[PDB]
Amino acid sequence: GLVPRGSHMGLESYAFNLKQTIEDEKLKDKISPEDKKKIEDKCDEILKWLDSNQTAEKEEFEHQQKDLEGLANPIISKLYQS
Repeated sequence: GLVPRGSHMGLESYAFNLKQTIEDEKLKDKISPEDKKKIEDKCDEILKWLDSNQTAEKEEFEHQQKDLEGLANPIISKLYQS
């Protein structure tokens, strides 16, 4: 073990959604295009990895997650200034 699919969809999904969110007309403008790029770049990256991999041993699949969590959460925290 060696990640099973669930987790694989889970990351793809997170990654995917951060993206949607960042480019959602209703939010698009409340996020500095620096942070916007940073998110787009980590997301795009991870998705590519996920794509090449759909399994690779977890003890690091996590690295790839936490890497992106580390970016997003702080950014999108500030973002929920609705």
